[PDB]
Amino acid sequence: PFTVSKGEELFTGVVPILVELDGDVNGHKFSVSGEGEGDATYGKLTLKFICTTGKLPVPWPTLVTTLVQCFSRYPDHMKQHDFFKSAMPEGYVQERTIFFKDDGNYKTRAEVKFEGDTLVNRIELKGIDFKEDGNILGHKLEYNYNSHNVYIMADKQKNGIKVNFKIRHNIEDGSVQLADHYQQNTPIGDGPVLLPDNHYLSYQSALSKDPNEKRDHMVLLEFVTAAGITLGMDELY
Repeated sequence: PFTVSKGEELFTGVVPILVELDGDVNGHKFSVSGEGEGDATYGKLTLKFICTTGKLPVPWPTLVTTLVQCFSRYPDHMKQHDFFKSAMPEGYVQERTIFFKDDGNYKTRAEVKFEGDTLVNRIELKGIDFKEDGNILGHKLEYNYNSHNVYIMADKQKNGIKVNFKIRHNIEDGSVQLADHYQQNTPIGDGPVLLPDNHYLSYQSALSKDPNEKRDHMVLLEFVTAAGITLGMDELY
């Protein structure tokens, strides 16, 4: 240290990403691997995910939030509020509980850190109390995704952040499956991190398929921008 790059300096170009998830939902075990790249300058993520154990036992859209918030575009005036990059390269742990309304829940733990040049997201997911004939195990969700805001606040006692948001998944009959997300992030290292003022991230996501791919898979294009803090002191405009 004598470490060439630290914090936000690691994200000035395109960074390769590797995602590994091991899952168990109501005793259906599965694994997912993902590869792609992130460009934090534009808040852009491009990834392809493959279920390596056969058919995915839950709908792909239910895994989007779980499957690297480091790649969010933070405006210059908000750079001091970017907890995610400030925790790099040593990384952070992200913990979630995701409540599917009138159905089961996911509990997840992810370690996000660099291994050399590659940003790695290693996840374990446990799902319980799902209805075998409900929207999730019954595969009744559309293969699509809506835009959402994700709300971030500092948790000074844990030297981390707390995050909450609700996802609305479209059901094939025109209705909505809600998924309430509760999230906390904690740094792995003992170094200083940036603890943000209240703000949010705005997500857009597009799901597609690789026409040449026979394995069960999802192609994801996603844009993420921080917002909710304005540039005043004096009124610039």
